[PDB]
Amino acid sequence: MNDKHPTPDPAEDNAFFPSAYSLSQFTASKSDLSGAHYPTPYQGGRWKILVVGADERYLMMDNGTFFSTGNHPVATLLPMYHLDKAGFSFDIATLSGNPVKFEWWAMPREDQEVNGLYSKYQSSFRQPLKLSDVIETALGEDSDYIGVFIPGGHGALMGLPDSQEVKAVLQWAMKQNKFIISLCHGPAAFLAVGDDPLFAGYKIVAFPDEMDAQTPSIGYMPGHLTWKFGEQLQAIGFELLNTGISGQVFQDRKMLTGDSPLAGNALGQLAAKALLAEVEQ
Repeated sequence: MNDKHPTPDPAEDNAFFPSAYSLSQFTASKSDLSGAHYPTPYQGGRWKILVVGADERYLMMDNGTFFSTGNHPVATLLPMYHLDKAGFSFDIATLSGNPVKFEWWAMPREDQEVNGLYSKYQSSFRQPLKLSDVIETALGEDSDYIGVFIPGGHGALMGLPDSQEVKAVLQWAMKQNKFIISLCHGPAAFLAVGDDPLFAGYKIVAFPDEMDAQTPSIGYMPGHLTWKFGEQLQAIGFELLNTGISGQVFQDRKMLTGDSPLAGNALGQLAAKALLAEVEQ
């Protein structure tokens, strides 16, 4: 619990889990999952939510090391928990169709409810749909998706930020006025729109670029990020509301964002209310 050295990841050459010290600062055995009780669920049985997960665990640092990352299970499973409880189902997809990669070192191992939720969706995480197939026949005007979920963790920084398929999903989302839900580094995916000013003026919270700049000092990552998603989002007309993290969330129209994995629970409450209130419109 003292060591600040990146912990070697045995499965991959020159790849590192977060240091023992960082892990003891940024992870816990149980989540702060709460308030996930909705007396008036959605029972319509139509509306699903599209989950776009990270297919890659190893993120290339500026110093040549791999950060052993993925989707952060708290940023992922907690919003999914509230929405599952609120009545909604999920399809899970990655860009390649390869298994969704979690930061299992951030999993709360003593959390029955979260462990429960993961297990309910484990077959889908372990063998997800391929996004290109989802995009073919599952979107359009007649889509059964009421929203898109793009979970966080640094794993979101790979593939998603310039996938032309994430682009099609975001354009669909906006065109059909659907919910877009994301947190932490998830919003890096909104960069897939390229030079489409689709998002101009939108207000979001996200993980601060500045925090990413400091966490390698406690060995959380084995190097620094090769680029800064916050400023680049800023460059496409996004207003970033937050310089720090408090696990807060914000909704601008149908854009729902959380500042960090800590925003996990809150995002779930915010999204649940928004979606429940709209299938009762």
